[PDB]
Amino acid sequence: VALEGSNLEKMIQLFLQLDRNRDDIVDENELRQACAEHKLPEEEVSRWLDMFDADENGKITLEEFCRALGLRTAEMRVEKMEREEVRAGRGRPMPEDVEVIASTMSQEKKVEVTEKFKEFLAKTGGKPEDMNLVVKQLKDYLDERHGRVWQTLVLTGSYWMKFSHEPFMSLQFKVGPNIVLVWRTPS
Amino acid sequence: VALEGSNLEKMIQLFLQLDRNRDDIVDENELRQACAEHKLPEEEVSRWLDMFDADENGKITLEEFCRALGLRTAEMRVEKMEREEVRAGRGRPMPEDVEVIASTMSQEKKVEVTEKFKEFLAKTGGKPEDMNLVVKQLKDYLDERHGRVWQTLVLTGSYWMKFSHEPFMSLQFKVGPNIVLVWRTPS
Repeated sequence: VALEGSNLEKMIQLFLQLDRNRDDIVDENELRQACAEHKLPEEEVSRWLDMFDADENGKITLEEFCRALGLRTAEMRVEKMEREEVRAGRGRPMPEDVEVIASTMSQEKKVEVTEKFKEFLAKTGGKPEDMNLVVKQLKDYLDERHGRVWQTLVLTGSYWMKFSHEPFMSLQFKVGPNIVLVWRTPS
Repeated sequence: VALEGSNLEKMIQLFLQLDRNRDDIVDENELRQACAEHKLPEEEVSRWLDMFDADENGKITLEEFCRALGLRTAEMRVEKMEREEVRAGRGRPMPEDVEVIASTMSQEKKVEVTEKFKEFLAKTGGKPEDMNLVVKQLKDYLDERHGRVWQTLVLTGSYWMKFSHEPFMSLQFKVGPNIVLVWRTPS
């Protein structure tokens, strides 16, 4: 069923769907064909394929794929399973009063981030002077548990945003009057 | 005139001010002296200064400095020129109605960015259905003319932010009811 995100994220999702835990190896041609059948630009995919060092059989290991794209293989193993989980029917609710605006995160990670924001907010009382502390605590949690470096914002009122982030690392949500925007970038 | 920004940004500004020869050569002892005069902490300066492969003649070239620090050499050449203009009393005024909240951008880039936001906004009518297009135009302009990748936000209301940006590449400003946040992250 449906597949979502930027072109690079869709290629990564398709690689993870073809990948099998037993060997973590994906056929280059099968990856290209799946990208074609999901309408990705031909030039872009061919340019990505040239970045991957395939073996003599034309197979890309998950490690080589992540290395070439600046991804963390251990993290992509977890993403693979957390996405399979929801496709298999084992989805979870979001925590109470969480409204997701947009996201590229796996569902488990969405629960993790929104529950930590609610926990940090509950300890400070949610006044504007306490919001700097909440933002710093949420950024610290994200930087440590999910790698550096995270852009972290809380705002009230209306907003419009065009932004760039590492694959699957972005989430925009609302709890009451607070809008929370988090995403990861390199370094 | 006064240094601004992070310790790393201040050390880079000092490097560019010291670089006053045709070969882009800076004397490492002179750089340390400037950092000491500007009360930059020794622990951080020493960590950065060890990232450079000084020639054993105690000299660092702009190119070596930029490579060790993850800066684009051509951008730093232009940054030096723009900052010196301001030091010389020859900077541009900010355009009408622009209130700068925080920035480590050079003055000429601050003028260009806030000017471009006003022009993109003036060609739409300023309505909320049109602001997604304003933000997209600004981000695309910045990505192309000043390198990838730019984060771009327009907001009405209040905000709290912890974020990370490349040296000199961040600007927050207000024009009328709109607060505009822009900054660049790697890649």
